[PDB]
Amino acid sequence: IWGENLHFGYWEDAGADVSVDDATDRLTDEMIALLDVRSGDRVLDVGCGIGKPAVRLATARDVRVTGISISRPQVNQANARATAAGLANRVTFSYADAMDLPFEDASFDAVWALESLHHMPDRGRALREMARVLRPGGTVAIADFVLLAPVEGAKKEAVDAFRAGGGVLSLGGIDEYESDVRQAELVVTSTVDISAQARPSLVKTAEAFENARSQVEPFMGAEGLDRMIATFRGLAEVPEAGYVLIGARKP
Ligand SMILES: Nc1ncnc2c1ncn2[C@@H]1O[C@H](CSCC[C@H](N)C(=O)O)[C@@H](O)[C@H]1O
Repeated sequence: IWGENLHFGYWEDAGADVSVDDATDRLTDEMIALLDVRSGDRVLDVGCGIGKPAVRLATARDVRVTGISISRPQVNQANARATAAGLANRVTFSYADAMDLPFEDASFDAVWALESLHHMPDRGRALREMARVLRPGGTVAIADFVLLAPVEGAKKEAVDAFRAGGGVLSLGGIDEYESDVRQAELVVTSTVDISAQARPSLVKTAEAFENARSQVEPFMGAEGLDRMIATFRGLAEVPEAGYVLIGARKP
């Protein structure tokens, strides 16, 4: 239930009143730049959520996006959002699992995964499927949260809590993400630790929900809403809790 409810953002100032929606859009902008895409390419987006990132990509570059998810409501919302921005000709969404993708080999010019791989019960599988469907010359972009070091006591306690409510089936170090990418026979072009920029998202979104307590409360219940706010505030204070951007390429 804390899965499709937290979207990390890119924060730079320490001292500018930008919205949670502002920081999320900036992060997306780093991913757009990190894919390396030009007029006429095709892009696969794995774990599309409700479609915001894919619509932003389409507003920025002239490409075909297809988005993928294992939650039926989300596919319907994403498609409505696409049809609503008039991008139905090129932006489209369907229901499929990244552990077994139903696409032709070498279909896409590019692929991306924004905050989705930590759900997969096995990152390797997913990345292998992703390489299998990119054409040689094709590029990849990953954005996800990581554990920079092993933890204990109350630090481990605050991390576990987060994984429970967000369904984080596999959390790992950067070094682990890298060799997962290398196993799929992709070449790694950049890896950047953006912890310091991503961190503020946690307290800042705890605040947002608070402001909306009486309008979200009936959907989640009081105690559920409280545990989610508490769990973010705990995670914010464990500095072993990190975030990384990774670009990669197919020989
Ligand atoms: N095994 C899997 N295969 C394909 N999609 C999956 C998956 N496991 C989880 N997902 C989907 O991936 C998403 C992860 S949350 C990612 C949010 C999205 N990037 C956004 O900001 O809009 C969820 O929508 C979830 O339904």
